[PDB]
Amino acid sequence: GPNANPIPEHFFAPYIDMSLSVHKPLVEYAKLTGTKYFTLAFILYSSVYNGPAWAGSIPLEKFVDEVRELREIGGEVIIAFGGAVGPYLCQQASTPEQLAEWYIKVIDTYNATYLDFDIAAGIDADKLADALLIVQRERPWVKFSFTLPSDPGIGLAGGYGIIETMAKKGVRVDRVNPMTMDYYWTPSNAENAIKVAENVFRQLKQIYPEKSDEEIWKMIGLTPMIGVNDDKSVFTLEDAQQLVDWAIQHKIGSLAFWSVDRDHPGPTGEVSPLHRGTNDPDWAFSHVFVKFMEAFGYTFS
Ligand SMILES: CC(=O)N[C@@H]1[C@@H](O)[C@H](O[C@@H]2O[C@H](CO)[C@@H](O[C@@H]3O[C@H](CO)[C@@H](O[C@@H]4O[C@H](CO)[C@@H](O[C@@H]5O[C@H](CO)[C@@H](O)[C@H](O)[C@H]5NC(C)=O)[C@H](O)[C@H]4NC(C)=O)[C@H](O)[C@H]3NC(C)=O)[C@H](O)[C@H]2NC(C)=O)[C@@H](CO)O[C@H]1O
Ligand SMILES: [Mg+2]
Repeated sequence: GPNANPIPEHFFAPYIDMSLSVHKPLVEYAKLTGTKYFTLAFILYSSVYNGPAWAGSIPLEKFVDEVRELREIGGEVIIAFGGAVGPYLCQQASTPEQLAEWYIKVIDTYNATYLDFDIAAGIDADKLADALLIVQRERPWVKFSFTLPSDPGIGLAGGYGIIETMAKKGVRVDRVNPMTMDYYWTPSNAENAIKVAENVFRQLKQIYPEKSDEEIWKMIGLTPMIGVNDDKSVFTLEDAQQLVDWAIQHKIGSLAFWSVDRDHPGPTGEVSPLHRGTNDPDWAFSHVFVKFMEAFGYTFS
């Protein structure tokens, strides 16, 4: 389209924490990582602006030019709300109407075609669904992704109720993206990410029993935390390769990871937003995950 670009059927759009001082232009990340699709994190409620802002404090419009430049090389973005630290727009908004207004302001500022609701805290799912009914009516070209905590013994946790609510209310659910990380009782590896995927498959089949197996896998994305996780387990480069091969075999919809600015070597086992606490060279995980898109037609020089 004039500005917005197509996202591939099978895509890799890793998270960038837009608020970090190390932040590079998106086009530069595209060159370094090999992917021209990113999930931009995170929009939160700012008291100062009484509305949406990066990290809940940085002007919403700050990155408009960067997105325009990425679109010049055929790239595209998913805008993410929420994450580990609040306050979320959906928590602060008093009505679904106010919430929808905020979401629509973000869509219109970025000409967004895909939003990601990264819900890792207690919320009022009914209010969210009511807001999203307004958003999809007013902006019917915008896809919705739900990124949620997960565990290999259960699949989605309370996040499952969010998807159940969406389905019942008639809110589009284009992507369900479990965060295959930080289990604390068992390590963040490929085997456990695959167990999460299988559990989420069963969960989505229970909500949408009319969907074919292929339709369910297409709805699923997986998002690990690269290298050292907060719980000290390590999602290794070997894990990355195993997960990518599994994801290709199952023709799932998407992969992402936390995070682009962490794809650098760092002191062993240290948790940082600026490196991954392993010795793999710069951009090593990015290059492995890009193979997921390459299997299905993607090329970028
Ligand atoms: C099933 C279940 O219930 N499982 C839970 C499990 O959820 C719990 O662990 C938590 O898991 C969630 C995912 O479910 C983790 O959140 C993920 O993972 C990312 C890595 O931890 C997380 O990255 C952090 O994001 C912060 C913002 O939200 C970043 O804050 C930044 O801090 C900087 C200063 O240090 C500052 O300069 C920046 O401005 C600031 N950025 C913003 C936007 O405010 C932070 O840097 C970053 N951390 C790192 C190391 O990079 C993401 O938010 C989120 N990922 C995605 C894709 O959304 C969460 O972190 C886990 N918490 C813990 C404590 O492990 C688990 C533990 O409670 O219990 C299980 O049972
Ligand atoms: Mg929100």
